[PDB]
Amino acid sequence: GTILIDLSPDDKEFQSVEEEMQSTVREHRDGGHAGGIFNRYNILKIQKVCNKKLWERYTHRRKEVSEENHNHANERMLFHGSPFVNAIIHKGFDERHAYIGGMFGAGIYFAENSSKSNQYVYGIGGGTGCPVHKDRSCYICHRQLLFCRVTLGKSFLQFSAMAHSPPGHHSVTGRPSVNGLALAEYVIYRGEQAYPEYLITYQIMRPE
Ligand SMILES: CC(C)(C)c1ccc([C@@H]2NC(=O)c3cccnc3N2)cc1
Ligand SMILES: [Zn+2]
Repeated sequence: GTILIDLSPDDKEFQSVEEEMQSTVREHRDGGHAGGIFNRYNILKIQKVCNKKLWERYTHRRKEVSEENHNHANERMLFHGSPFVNAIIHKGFDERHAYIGGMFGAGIYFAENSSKSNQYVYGIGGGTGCPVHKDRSCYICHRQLLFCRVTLGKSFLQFSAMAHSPPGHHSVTGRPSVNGLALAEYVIYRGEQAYPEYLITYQIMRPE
């Protein structure tokens, strides 16, 4: 039941999603090992993901969380990178999209930094890079990220350098405690707490 609607580059909605993508690029401590070496992207396409059933699943859960947290869903727009983006947009987030080995336990991980999500497009640690050239820094191959609506509710704050959320909480917030330039990362433990709103197709750009 999923349809994808192309946004025009002239549309303010395209432009605001592109700006969030581009402006949340940062340098990574691996020197580009996982995600490649780049300062910006070539955005090729932004599509709106429309699925009524998946949307209703999201809003149902959002209301449950809101009602447990003084009518505050604590909703964010966050990036998600995965080899399984095409499964996610069709069937929704579920336990198969969780990172069993992540720093904050087995949940589904989201990032404020688009470049953090870019590290996971080809798998954990960038896997073996693009399927065509086996290059984690491929400048040719088309990559895809999701820009998602995420319900955090009451989030457990972890300071730092599928399971259940901590008792009394709906998510975990991974606050950076060393790298002063990194933005937060977030983990949810219920697939119904995220909706994949935008599918972004892009390339990383080789620095000049
Ligand atoms: C390949 C699997 C399912 C194991 C996977 C997929 C995505 C991610 C995940 N993607 C993110 O965008 C992300 C954002 C912030 C921190 N960690 C992330 N990993 C982890 C693991
Ligand atoms: Zn490639």
